[PDB]
Amino acid sequence: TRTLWTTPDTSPNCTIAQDKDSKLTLVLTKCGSQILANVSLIVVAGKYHIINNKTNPKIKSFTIKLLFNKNGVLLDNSNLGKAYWNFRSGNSNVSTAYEKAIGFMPNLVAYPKPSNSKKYARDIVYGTIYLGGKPDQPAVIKTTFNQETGCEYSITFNFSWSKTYENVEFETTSFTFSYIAQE
Amino acid sequence: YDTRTLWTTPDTSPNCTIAQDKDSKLTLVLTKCGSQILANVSLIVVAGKYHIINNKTNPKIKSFTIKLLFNKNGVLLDNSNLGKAYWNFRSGNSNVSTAYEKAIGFMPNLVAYPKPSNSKKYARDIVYGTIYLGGKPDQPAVIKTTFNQETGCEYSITFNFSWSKTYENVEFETTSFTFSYIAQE
Amino acid sequence: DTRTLWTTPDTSPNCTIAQDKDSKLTLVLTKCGSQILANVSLIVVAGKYHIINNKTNPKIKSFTIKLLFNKNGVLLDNSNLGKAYWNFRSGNSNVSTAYEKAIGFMPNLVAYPKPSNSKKYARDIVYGTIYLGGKPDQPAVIKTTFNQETGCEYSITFNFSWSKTYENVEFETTSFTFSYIAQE
Ligand SMILES: CC(=O)N[C@H]1[C@H](O[C@@H]2[C@H](O[C@]3(C(=O)O)C[C@H](O)[C@@H](NC(C)=O)[C@H]([C@H](O)[C@H](O)CO)O3)[C@@H](O)[C@H](O[C@H]3[C@H](O)[C@@H](O)[C@H](O)O[C@@H]3CO)O[C@@H]2CO)O[C@H](CO)[C@H](O)[C@@H]1O[C@@H]1O[C@H](CO)[C@H](O)[C@H](O[C@]2(C(=O)O)C[C@H](O)[C@@H](NC(C)=O)[C@H]([C@H](O)[C@H](O)CO)O2)[C@H]1O
Ligand SMILES: [Zn+2]
Ligand SMILES: [Zn+2]
Ligand SMILES: [Zn+2]
Repeated sequence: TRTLWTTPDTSPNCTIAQDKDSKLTLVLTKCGSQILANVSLIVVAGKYHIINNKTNPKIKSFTIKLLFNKNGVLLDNSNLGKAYWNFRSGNSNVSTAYEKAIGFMPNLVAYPKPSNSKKYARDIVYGTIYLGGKPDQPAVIKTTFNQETGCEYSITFNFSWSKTYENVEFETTSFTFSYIAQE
Repeated sequence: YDTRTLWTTPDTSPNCTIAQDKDSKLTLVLTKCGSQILANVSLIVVAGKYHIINNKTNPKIKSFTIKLLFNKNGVLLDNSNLGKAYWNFRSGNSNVSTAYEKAIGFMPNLVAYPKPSNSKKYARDIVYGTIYLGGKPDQPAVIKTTFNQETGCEYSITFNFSWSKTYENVEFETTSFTFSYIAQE
Repeated sequence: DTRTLWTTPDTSPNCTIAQDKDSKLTLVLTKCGSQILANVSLIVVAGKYHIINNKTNPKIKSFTIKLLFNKNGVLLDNSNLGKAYWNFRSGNSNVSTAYEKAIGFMPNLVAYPKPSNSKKYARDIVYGTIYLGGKPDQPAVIKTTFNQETGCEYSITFNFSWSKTYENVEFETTSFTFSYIAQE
C-alpha cells in the first residue's frame, strides 16, 4: 500500500484519441508528505502514434487526465482506464479495486481548485522527455495538479512539442517529479 | 506530529524576506527518505523589488538569493531570508505547536558538501533546475541550489534565482521543482 | 527496505573510465518502496577525460560509466565502478560486510527489459543535464539507461556527453536526482 501504479508492462491502458491507443506507465510512491512520481508514455495506435507535422502542422499537443473523487478513487472520465490502476502486488496489481488512497492525492492547500482568487503556478511541474530516446527529439511534459472540474483531485499530463517532427513514433523516456500529499 | 517532514506549510502567507520584510512565500518541503532528503520548492514574490520584473526599465535586475542558515542542531538562524516562525515539523497542513530543537538528519551532508576551505572546491554541492514564471513555458528562470557554502553557520541551503531573458512586467511566481541531497545522518 | 546503497560521499577515486582510478563517481541509491531515489555526480581527476579541450581534440565528446549486477544485485568486478566501497551505508562509510543481496535496489526487468529482439522502448532511459565546475554556461548531458548491458542480470549505465566546444575545462560536475522502478 505504499505504491499506486500501472503495472509496468506494455499492454495499452489509456485512451487519448481512440480506445486503448496508449500505455501510460505511472508509479506513485508515498514518501510521507511527498509523493514520488515516475512517468512515461507509449502511444501504440491512432492520431498520436506517428507524428508527422509536415502532413499535420497543428498536431502539436495532447492531454491525459487522471480525475479522482474524495476517496482518491479514479473516475471513469479519466483517460487512464480504471482496470489498470491499483496498489502494487509483486509485478502486478491487487485483484480487488482499492477503496481509499487520499494519502496519494495532491494537497488542496498547496494546489487549490480553480476559483475567483489568484491562481499560482506552483501547481505545475515542467519536464522534458525524449521521443524514441533520441537526444534531438525533445517534448515537454507539463503536469498540473487539481485544476480539473468534475472531481475532487486531479493530475493532468499535457504533452507538447515545438519542433517539426516527420514520422516520429510517440514513445518516451521517463521523468521523475514529486508533489505535496493531501495527508 | 510528522517527524519525517520539515516544511514552511503549504499556504501562501508570506514567510520570506528577499528585498523587504515578508515580500515573498518560499514553499519548501523537506521529506526525509533515510540518507536522502527529497526536496520540493517554489516561490511567490508578492511585493517589492522582485515582484514585477521589467528589464527594459531595470536592465540590471537579473538575480536574487534566498539563504537558509542552520546551527549545529539544524535549527534555522534568524539571519536567514526565511522566517523562523513557520519553519517546523509538519502537523496536518500546519506545524507542530512548539519550535523544534533538533533536525540534524535533514541537514546537507558535510563530507558530500563541505564548508569553504583550502581544499579543492567541487561542484557536487550545487543542483541546477529551471522553473517557469507564471507557469508560462516561454518564461524560464534558473534556480541554483547550493549546500553548505555560507559562513557563520554549521549548515546552509541557498537558492539563487536568475534569468537571461529581458522580461517586461512579468510577475515573479514559479512552478515547482523537485531535487534531493545527501543527509548528514 | 529503507536503506541506502552508496559509493560513500568522499572524493577518493573509485572509478575507471580511461585509466585506473581516474574518477570519483558519487552515487547514492535510497529505496523508497517500489522506487529507488538516485543522486549522482562525477569528478574526473586524471587521464583522457580530466581536462577537455575541443579546440585541440574536437572528437572527445562523450564517455560511459557502467554498473553491472548479477542475479543477487551484487556489483560485478568488470564494472567501471570499483567494488571496494560500493555497499550499504553506515555513517559516512559502509557496513563492514560486503552485501550478498540487493535485488530490491535493482531496476525492474518488466519496466526495463534486458536487450532482446523485442522492441526497445525509451522508457528505460532518463536524461538530465549537469554543469561542469558549477558554471551555468557549461552544460553536459547525463544519460542514464537501465538493464541494457549484457553479461549481467541488471545494469545501470551513465553516458556523459556535451555539444559545446570546451577549452581546458575540468570534468567535475554538479549533482542530478532521478528515480527508477525497483525489481522488488
Ligand atoms: C532551447 C532554445 O532554443 N533556447 C533559446 C530560446 O529559444 C526559444 C525556445 O526555447 C524555450 C523558450 O521559450 O525559452 C526554452 C524553454 O525552456 C522551453 N520551455 C519548456 C517548458 O521546456 C520553451 C518551450 O519549449 C517553447 O516556448 C514552447 O512552449 O522553449 C525555442 O523552443 C524556440 O525554438 C524554435 C521554435 O520552437 C520554432 O517555432 C521556430 O521555427 O524556431 C525556433 C528557433 O528560434 O525559440 C524560442 C525563441 O524565440 O530563446 C532564448 C531567447 O529568447 C534564447 O536564445 C534561448 O537559448 C539560450 O540563450 C541563452 C543566452 O540568452 C544561453 O545561450 C542558453 O545556453 C545556456 C548555456 O549557456 O549553455 C544553456 C544552459 O542550460 C543554461 N544554464 C542553466 C543552468 O540553466 C545557460 C544559462 O542560462 C546562461 O548561460 C546564463 O548563465 O544558458 C541558450 O539555451
Ligand atoms: Zn507503429
Ligand atoms: Zn503579485
Ligand atoms: Zn582536476
